[PDB]
Amino acid sequence: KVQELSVYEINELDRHSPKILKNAFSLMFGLGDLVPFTNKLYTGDLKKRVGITAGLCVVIEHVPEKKGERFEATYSFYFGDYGHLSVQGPYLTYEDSFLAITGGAGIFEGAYGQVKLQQLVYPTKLFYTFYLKGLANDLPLELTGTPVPPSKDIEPAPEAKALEPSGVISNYTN
Amino acid sequence: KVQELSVYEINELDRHSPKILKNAFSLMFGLGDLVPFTNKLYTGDLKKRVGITAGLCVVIEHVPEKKGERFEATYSFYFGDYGHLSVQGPYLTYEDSFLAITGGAGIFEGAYGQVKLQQLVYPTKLFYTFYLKGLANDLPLELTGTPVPPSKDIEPAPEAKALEPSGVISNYTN
Amino acid sequence: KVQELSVYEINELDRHSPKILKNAFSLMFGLGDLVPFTNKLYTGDLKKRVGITAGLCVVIEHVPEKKGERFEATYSFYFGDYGHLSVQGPYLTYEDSFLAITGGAGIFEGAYGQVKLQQLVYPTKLFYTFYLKGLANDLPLELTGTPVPPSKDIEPAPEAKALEPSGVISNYTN
Ligand SMILES: CCCCC[C@@H]1O[C@@H]1CCCCCCCCCCC(=O)O
Repeated sequence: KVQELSVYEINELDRHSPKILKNAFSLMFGLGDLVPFTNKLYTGDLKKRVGITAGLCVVIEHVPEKKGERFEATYSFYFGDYGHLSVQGPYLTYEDSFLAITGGAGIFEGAYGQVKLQQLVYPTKLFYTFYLKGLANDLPLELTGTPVPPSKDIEPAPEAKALEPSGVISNYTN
Repeated sequence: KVQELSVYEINELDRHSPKILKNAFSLMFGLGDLVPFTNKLYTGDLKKRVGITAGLCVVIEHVPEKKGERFEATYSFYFGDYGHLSVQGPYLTYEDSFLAITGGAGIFEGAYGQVKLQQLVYPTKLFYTFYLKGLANDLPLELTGTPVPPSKDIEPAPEAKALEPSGVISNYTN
Repeated sequence: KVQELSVYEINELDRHSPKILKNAFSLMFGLGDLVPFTNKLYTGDLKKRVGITAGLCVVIEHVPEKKGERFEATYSFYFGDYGHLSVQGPYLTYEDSFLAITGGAGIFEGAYGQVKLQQLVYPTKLFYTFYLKGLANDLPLELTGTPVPPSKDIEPAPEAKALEPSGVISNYTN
């Protein structure tokens, strides 16, 4: 029994993120470089600010033939009063990936399955579709609005950007 | 289905912990700062030493209006030869939170659900209630004694602190 | 319900791994020390390269009485186009341990359970046995060949080491 939940992760450059901790003996990213990060999170339909992403990217290797990096990522997605989802897996700057859903809290207690990561604009816009199993209830309607198809040009609704009650969930994470 | 398990985490300052790696742009905690840690773990009734917590807090932001920090935490709870529980989620220095139970080993194989984290004395005393689903069996009686109600004043039993046989589980983690 | 899967992890010294981030005051490993890593992953029968391991070891304590270290490990095992498995738990340099399976993706979507970690040569050769629950299908035959007897002398098939078509899985992770 799968419930799809899609969200847009956007770096609006106002959270001091990403923070690069440089250790690799390379001008390029390399093993040793650690990247704590936190970006804003919006609903799949771009109408509401829900919260944030928060966690750690561990650089694994630069991939020169793909013109990108492989990170191993451990982080959570915060949904204001509703709770959160946690993930572990590959973040490849150069292609879509699937991460494991390691669990959740709140309405996400019991969550499991995988989530597809699509990078739209490096590094500032990402789109995700969680294929959620194990939820106690149907997801709230304000989170399951039909998603905006992902494109380079997507923007949150101005109400969501401006943090108006119509453009946020209750206690949205910040 | 839900088996509730409570434990006290106590920092007794004898494990080199916390170790603060301070990298942030700020004088206060900020993104970039990392805090590997390990504390002692006692049963919910405070009668027995069970083991340790072990993992990493990733600083996400300072929260000036709440006089405290938001961390993203990834860590495990060790119960001697019984096994361990793993978690991922928010640790807020100023209020309670819930973390995802990401999995378990030993008697905790198959573990899922969420855990409530209550801070009792910052930073040395914390109380957790795991709402455990998925376990193959009823939890052993030595781990499910009636919890001491959480307060600022709790202490582990003097026999547990002193690592006497009556105050430890067999091969308690250290 | 339970499907067993063994793999060999081998550091062939060509991936810049491990990377020791030294922060503890001591010449020996201690809390503060972080070790990003990535090794090669082969089938338990050693006939095929499947992919890699990738993640972070957090040093928890040195254990003088065992002449070794305790790490807390967060990492994934990559199986090419099959997907991946993610884990959280203890790596002890001086004895076998079990880690938690936190989830998977691809064929390993919905994966849970635990994995045994057995060190064969510190730290270049390890042998794993996953006890996998939650999988949609039986594991593919090319991953379930009888394991080579674990020892310090194990080596990948020469076709596997040389990346010949007959010694790799489809789109093996690198
Ligand atoms: C979960 C572990 C899986 C594979 C092991 C991987 O290589 C990583 C092990 C972490 C640390 C071992 C590195 C030891 C190097 C010692 C040199 C520095 C010193 O002796 O203090």
